[PDB]
Amino acid sequence: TLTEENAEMQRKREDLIKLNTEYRLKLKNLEKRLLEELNNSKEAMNIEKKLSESEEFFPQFDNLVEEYSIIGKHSVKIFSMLEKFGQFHWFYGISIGQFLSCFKRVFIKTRVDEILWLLYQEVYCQFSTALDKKFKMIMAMTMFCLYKFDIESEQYKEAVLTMIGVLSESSDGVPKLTNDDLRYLWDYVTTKSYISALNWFKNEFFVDEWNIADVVANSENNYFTMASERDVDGTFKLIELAKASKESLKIIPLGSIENLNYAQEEISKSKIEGGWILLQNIQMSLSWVKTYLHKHVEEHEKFKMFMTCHLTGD
Repeated sequence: TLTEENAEMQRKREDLIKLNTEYRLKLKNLEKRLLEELNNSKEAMNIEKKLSESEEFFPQFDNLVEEYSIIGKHSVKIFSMLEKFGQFHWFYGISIGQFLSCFKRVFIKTRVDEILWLLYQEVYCQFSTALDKKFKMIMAMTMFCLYKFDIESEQYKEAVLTMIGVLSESSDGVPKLTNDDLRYLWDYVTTKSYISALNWFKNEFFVDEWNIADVVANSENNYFTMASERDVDGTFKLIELAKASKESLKIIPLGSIENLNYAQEEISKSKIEGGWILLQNIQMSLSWVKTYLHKHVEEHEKFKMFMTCHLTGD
């Protein structure tokens, strides 16, 4: 935030660095001049004045770091339950440098309210494409709670908690409502269409939901992991997407050693000259993948490569 969000913060940081360098250079020049004068027996004032002028920056820095603290607490909570989903299942891992990159993208894409809303929407659309639908709406309602319970009063919070409780069959009670929305919410929960209530909360807050094409388009990497349950398969959907993307997607199911060698040759060719390779059901030769693909991973453009795994698998 200090580096990029405000040009004043970075310009005073650079000014402090330049003032320190100028003071050191002036001290060295004064020492050399004193040695020369002893052997033979303006700039320092300007540097001192510049240092004294730049010393009037601590209250400004304190104000800037204080004004951006609630967003920091929100980010800590966001990372908290993002990492907590990594413990519920073995398929919801969340990185750290990826979070740094997505914050940089938020900077690239009431100033405080606007920037926190932008962070919420962009981090949600970049980090919620790695969950199944029920856990996606769990993320939706948790993030909606962290937004609303901090930007709204606590009577609205109590109303939301008692609506979640009657949704969870934990309690029954009339909420202390305070418009045209919660009346429709009570109409839905009296109609008992629960997924309609969840979709109504979503449409009440969420305005955009990234699809598969956008999430595979908004990336500069060449390695992608594709996951689906055993009752679903986006392989032919990926063929249709690649046809829309005018890319040659060459599906290779794993299997016998000849199939593994063919897949290795094809991905070598696709790294050499480009192309799209969809390794169907990479759980097939799990150890072969875990050795060969890991060794290959650990630079040609217009090359994307996908995995394929299953939820109830290895």
